[PDB]
Amino acid sequence: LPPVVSSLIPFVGSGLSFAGGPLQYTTDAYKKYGDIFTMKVFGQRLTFLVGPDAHVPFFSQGDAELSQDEPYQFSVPIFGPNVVYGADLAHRNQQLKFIAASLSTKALQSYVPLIVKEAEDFFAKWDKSGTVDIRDALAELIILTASRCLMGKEIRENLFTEVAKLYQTLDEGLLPISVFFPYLPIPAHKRRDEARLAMVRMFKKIIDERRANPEVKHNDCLQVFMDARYRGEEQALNDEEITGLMIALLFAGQHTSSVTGSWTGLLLFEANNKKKFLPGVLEEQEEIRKEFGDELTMEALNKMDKLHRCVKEALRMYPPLLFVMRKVIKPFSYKDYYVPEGDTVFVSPALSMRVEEVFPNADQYNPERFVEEDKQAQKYRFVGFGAGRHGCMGENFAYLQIKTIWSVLLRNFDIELVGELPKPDYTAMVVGPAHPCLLRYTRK
Ligand code: HEM
Ligand SMILES: CCCCCCCCCCCCO[C@@H]1O[C@H](CO)[C@@H](O[C@H]2O[C@H](CO)[C@@H](O)[C@H](O)[C@H]2O)[C@H](O)[C@H]1O
Repeated sequence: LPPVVSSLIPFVGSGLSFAGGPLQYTTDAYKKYGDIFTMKVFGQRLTFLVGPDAHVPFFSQGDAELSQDEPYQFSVPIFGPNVVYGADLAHRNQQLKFIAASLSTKALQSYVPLIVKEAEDFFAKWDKSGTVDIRDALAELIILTASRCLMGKEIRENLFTEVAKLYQTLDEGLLPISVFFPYLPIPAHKRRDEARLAMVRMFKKIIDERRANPEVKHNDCLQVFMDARYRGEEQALNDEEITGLMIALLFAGQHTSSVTGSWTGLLLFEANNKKKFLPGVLEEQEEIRKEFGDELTMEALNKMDKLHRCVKEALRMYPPLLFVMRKVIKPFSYKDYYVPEGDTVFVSPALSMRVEEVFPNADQYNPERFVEEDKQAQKYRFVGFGAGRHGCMGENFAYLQIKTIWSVLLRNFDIELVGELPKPDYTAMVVGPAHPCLLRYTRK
């Protein structure tokens, strides 16, 4: 035999995210076999859990029973060394607490004026009338807004173009092959590795300058991460870790929020949906303005229930992450069944939120379904943001970002969907509406 230079058997599960959106295939298997079933690929067992009952083992178990490490291995060379899914549990859990602190109610209270100002300025630059790719526009606004709230005023105001380009290069580094072989030495991965080091060099300058002026307070996630302490350690996080936590929140928060922001508009301003649901949403904006005035405050955004439900219903019908997945560390029972050590378990928010028994007329747009649904006591029915221990920590931020966007648009423009509702684009790990995603707008 000629020389064998390497022999690899990678974890296959993360591959589902780049399988071109096999929802109808998995739906067909659900309708035949029921709420728990297994596919084998190269002898690796992939076990699916559909609907609230089957969700319980997935969302109610913890790190000792279900592991994120294998599913999120792709992220380790993106976020950097000893960051989140590249850290041991002891450090990981502490880092997730620092992120929780940066996205708390208190933190959001301070971010909201910054979100509102970026949105108002952004849409104030629009022509009197025209046609816009809402997905391209909202991706632009959402990276501007995150550069301010996550990274702080220095980077937003001086280095936006530089930091946006570094992020773009990390985004371009995540290929299908990347989830099987995160360390494969290809050009896209070399560019990724250089872009991450370049970002660390950029944050090192801001951090060093902030510590040289420790009286100067900052309303950003960077300040929370600079103040952060590991238990029984006086030394702060190093620059690589602080930078890694930023990149993690860009990956968590950018495409998810911009695709959900985009579907919110494309669905609501579709001719039939617009006739039914727009009047209520416009009425709500008037009632909000009568009670609170014109300032978009935390308090006023929190009262926009009908707009909130329009976002939630876009997320129900077109979740940006088709799968969440865990490696099974400890076997468990679900009803009559046994799920063995070594299985990969999946929940598809896409599948689970088209279950008729949970969501009647699941393929119909009906944001007012959530008046009744929000009263239901049964856990894990709506799983757009996941659930349980590793449930989305950005949920409240996401709702404030998207409701701010559509508040500013609804108050200032008449909007129509151009042509047919876009179909989902299943080419990346975040699913969004296929370009072109055109809305026609006219100032009021
Ligand atoms: C509409 C937009 C969003 C959706 C649909 C979404 C969805 C999700 C989902 C499904 C998870 C669970 C992942 C898993 O179980 O493995 C999650 C986790 C998370 N999301 Fe979001 N997310 C959104 C926006 C954001 C934003 C804006 C941020 C940050 C600003 C963010 C930060 C996170 C974090 C930190 C986690 C990790 C929780 C953990 O591992 O403990 N998300 N997100
Ligand atoms: C603290 C823990 C953090 C948890 C981390 C969670 C990670 C979340 C994974 C996000 C992965 C994003 O994946 C990203 O998807 C978007 C599209 O949506 C792609 O975006 C790019 O390609 C797509 C098509 O492929 C285009 O439509 C898009 O306009 C373009 O900019 C990126 O090329 C891809 O990298």
